[PDB]
Parts: sequence; C-alpha cells; structure tokens
Amino acid sequence: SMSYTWTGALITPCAAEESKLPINPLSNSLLRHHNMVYATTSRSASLRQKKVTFDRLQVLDDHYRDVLKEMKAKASTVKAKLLSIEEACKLTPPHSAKSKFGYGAKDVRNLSSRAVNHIRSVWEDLLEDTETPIDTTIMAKSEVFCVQPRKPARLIVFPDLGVRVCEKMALYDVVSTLPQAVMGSSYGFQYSPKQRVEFLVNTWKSKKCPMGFSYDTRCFDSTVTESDIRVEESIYQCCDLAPEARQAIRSLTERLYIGGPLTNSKGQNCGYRRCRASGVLTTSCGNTLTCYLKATAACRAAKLQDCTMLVNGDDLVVICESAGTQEDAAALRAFTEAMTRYSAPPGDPPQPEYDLELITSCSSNVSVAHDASGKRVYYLTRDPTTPLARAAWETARHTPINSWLGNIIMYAPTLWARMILMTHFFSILLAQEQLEKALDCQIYGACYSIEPLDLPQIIERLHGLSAFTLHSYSPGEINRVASCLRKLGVPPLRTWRHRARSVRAKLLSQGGRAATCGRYLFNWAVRTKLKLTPIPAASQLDLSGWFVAGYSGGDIYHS
Ligand SMILES: Cc1cc(NS(=O)(=O)c2cc(Cl)c(Cl)cc2Cl)no1
Ligand SMILES: Cc1cc(NS(=O)(=O)c2cc(Cl)c(Cl)cc2Cl)no1
Repeated sequence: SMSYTWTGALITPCAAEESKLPINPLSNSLLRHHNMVYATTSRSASLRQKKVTFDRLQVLDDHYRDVLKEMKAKASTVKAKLLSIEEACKLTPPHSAKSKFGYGAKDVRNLSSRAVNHIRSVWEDLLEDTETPIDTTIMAKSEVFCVQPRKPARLIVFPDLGVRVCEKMALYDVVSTLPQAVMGSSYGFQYSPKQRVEFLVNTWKSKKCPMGFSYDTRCFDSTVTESDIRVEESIYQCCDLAPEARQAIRSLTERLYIGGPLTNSKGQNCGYRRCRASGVLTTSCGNTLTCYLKATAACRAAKLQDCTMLVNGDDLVVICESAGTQEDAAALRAFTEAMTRYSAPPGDPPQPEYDLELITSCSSNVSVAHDASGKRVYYLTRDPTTPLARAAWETARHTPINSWLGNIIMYAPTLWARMILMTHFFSILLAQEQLEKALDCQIYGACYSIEPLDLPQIIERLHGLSAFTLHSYSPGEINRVASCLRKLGVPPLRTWRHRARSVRAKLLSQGGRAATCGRYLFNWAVRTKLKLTPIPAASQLDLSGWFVAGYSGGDIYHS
C-alpha cells in the first residue's frame, strides 16, 4: 500500500517560522558565516512529502519468520505493568503540545480534574472502540543544519495529548523494558557513549578478521508496513499484561500505529498515513525491533558470517567476520537485496569497512586519544558541523531544548566539545550570571532538566576522569575539526585555547561548584595542569535511567 495519501491541503505552520541565523554579537563570536546556517520550515514540506510517498514492496521468507519466533520467545519472559494516570501524567514534558480538549501540559502535570477526566475518557474509549481511526496532527519539523556543497523538513505526526498520556499508561513499561530483553547486547539505547564505544570496540576485537558496515535505510518510517506494525504488536503481546493494557495495545495498534487520518494546523484533512508515525510512544521501540528483525534475518539470507548488530531505532551498524574483499562485497550486496525484499531499501549504498574508526553509526564514530598516563583510550566523536551550527543558533535565539548542553554531555571527551562548546557556553553563562539556572536538553529523545554546574560530576560518571585529561588526538579527527571550523567561519582552536584560559580563571575566582568546573572542565587549557582526583558528589549522582531506552518522538520527560 501507499505509505501516504494526500488530499492536497497544505502542511501548514501554526506560527511564524524562523529560517535564518540572526546577526548576533554572542553567536558571531562562535560562528561568523551566519548565512551558512539554516532551519527547516514548512515551506519545504511538499519536497519531503514527495520523498516519503511510495508503494511498499514486502516479501517475507523463512529466515524472517525464524528470527521473529526467536524474538517472541524472549519477549515471553517479560511482565509489563500498567501505569496509573498519575505516573503517566508525571512523564509529560512541561512544554508538550497542549490538547485541543481544554487543557495543556501544565494541567496534566498538576493532575487538574479536567485533564485527568478527559484522559480517563480517552482510555475508556480505547477499551471500547477497537477500530475508529484516531486523529493525528502533521507538522513540518524545525531543525538546524549547515548548507551542503539543502535538507527539506522532516514530517512529524502525533495524536492529541490525551492519547499520548494513555499510550504511556499502556506501553511505557513495555517500550522501556522489552527491547533489552529481546535484543540483549544488540539494543543500543542501553549504553552510554562510553559503553557504546566499549561494545563496538570489544565486538570488533573479537572477530578473527573484522568487517563492518552501517546501513542507512531510505526514510525508514515510511517503509514500515501494516504487517510490520502487527508483527511488532504480536511481540508486545507476548508480555504478561493487565487486561486493559492488552486491549489498549490492541486498539492503539489498529487505530493509531498502523496508520490514520492526517490533519494540519488549520484543522484541514491533509490525507492518510499507512506507515510509522514519528510522534507516538512506540516509534523508537518499534523501529528498533523492526530494524533488528529484518537485519538479523537479512544476514542469514546473505550468508554474512557472525553478524553482530547494534541498533538504535532505524540506525543500524553491523560487525562480522570477513570472508575476503570480493566475498564481503558480494555478500553485502545480497544483504541489501534481502532488506529490500523486507521493505527496508537502502538510502546511501552500504560499503564494507575494515577500519573501525571509519564506521559512522548514530552519526558518530569511534576514535582514539591518550590520557595523562599516556595510555590509549577509545571515545565517541562526530563531525562537529551540525552541533556547531545548532550551538550558534541556540545562542542567538532562545530554544526550548538546548542541544549544546546535550552535546557537551555526550561528547565531553572530544576535542571540539572541550575547546569550543564548553568555552563558548561557560563564557556566556558567566557574562549573564546564569551558571545556576537549570536548562532542558534531550538524551536519547528523553527530556532532562540539567544544571550546568553539575557537568563535572556528570561527565566523570559517564566518561570517567579521563574526559578531563585526553590529549594527543588522532590526525584525522584533528583535521576534520579544523577543516570544519574554516568552513563555518569558526575561529581556530588556538583562539579557543586563549578564550578558555580567561574563562577558567573567572570560574576559579568564584569558587564553589564554579571553581570545580574551571578545574576539571578546563584543565586542558593550562600548561601547569592540576591533579584531578575523583569528585565526591559524582559517585552519588542518580544516573539511573539516562540510558535505558530510546524515546524519540515519545513525548517523554524524566524528572
Ligand atoms: C545528546 C543526545 C543525543 C541523543 N540521542 S541520539 O542523537 O539518537 C544518539 C546519540 C548518541 Cl551520542 C548515540 Cl551513541 C546514539 C544515539 Cl541514538 N541522546 O542524547
Ligand atoms: C582538549 C585539548 C586541548 C589540547 N591542547 S591545545 O594546546 O589546546 C590544542 C590542541 C589541538 Cl589538537 C589543536 Cl589543533 C590546537 C590546540 Cl591550541 N589537547 O586537548
């Protein structure tokens, strides 16, 4: 069937849309080529609609069925709990889209009678009506990028807030626990950046002759078929579940997940969806299961040897045993045809890699540096282009989500995050005296409230003390960074070193947590380094839950 059907009504915006980076003294200090940074808007919607609209091809074989049974057998060991309205309400982001039924996210979090009453009626409707399609709003997503030698906006589809709260009640525990139980070490969201690096490295070193490849599926969500969504549900149904939960999952699958009507911001019928909606609770879990299922079966079909997979939603990386140069290439080609038959056609043609560092997965790659003792240490890094473009943007325009805080946390050990992100943002937080003001950011799709002054401990817990002493980065990494800066008009690293010294000093002067930031975060700036010892409060942080599952588009907030 067609992934989408359009009536012709436009995908409209529900407010003005900013698309250019403002000329701002603060952002200009970070990146000068402001015309190279842009944000996607609804104006490019019709271009994305054209790319995601096509008839799907799907042929299932024995390998597929064998893998499905193996997964369901593992899903059988799970017992998921039904969440109370209260718990589900507490999981709602303070700035989540307001309902069209007289209440907003604040009301849901406060458990106001109106919100809670409407939520119950939605739940009860789910238990009674097993077929009426549920409404969804389709919007053009606003994302920031750097021009290329442009990207059309992504399309986000989501149901009303009442429904989103009901999804949590029935499936929050499921999508938070089942992936791991079914996929084991192959489930990516269970790892922190350091654990992910450890898994990829260990997996690589375990092969007699490693060969790896990332596999980019062409617009994954639109490739998910009705059969994929029912197969996915047949997996969830193996969990021990409360009666109402089992029914809510059954109704939600047929009324929301397999597809439904699309309505624009103006209230006009835009068309219909018969594929994965990006904004429902099961998108991340469902995509990871679907991708893992097809890929695992595809490997057997292609005769790839000892396939180890790491999956995060639609992002897939595979590490296996080489059978020779020509053999690997032929087998990779058969792998791709197998996925295509499963309705997971390729975007960028996959290529076999024999150098672990040359493999990009989840937009990142493993690289190497050295700690104080001179010992080698693997860490996760990426092309800083997008992070830098977004940092500039978030500096000139106040944004709800601060990707820079999240990039600092996730890429703390990198050359660019240390010399540029930490320096730029701490310098600004000092100038405006807002070092103690908590900010919102996202980790694996989940929204978190974080205080900048807690970065030292957080970084220590997630990456270890070595994140504050890495030096002697690799030539390729250093060159990718420098090259990136020249392209975007970002002052050269030498300049950032100089700015860092001034920042560090100011931080120490203030003492307290502020001084701790100067000591650990900017120890790389001074030539006469300090002895960095374990931070007290670090071994006490409750980082339980930060890396459990993916919640992209799941409207999740963790307090
Ligand atoms: C920050 C940030 C990004 C994020 N989610 S994500 O961009 O999908 C992501 C980031 C990283 Cl680093 C890895 Cl290894 C894997 C994933 Cl899937 N969560 O926090
Ligand atoms: C972090 C960090 C900084 C550092 N040394 S540094 O002198 O600041 C530095 C490193 C590199 Cl690689 C470049 Cl191109 C330029 C500079 Cl000025 N080592 O790790």
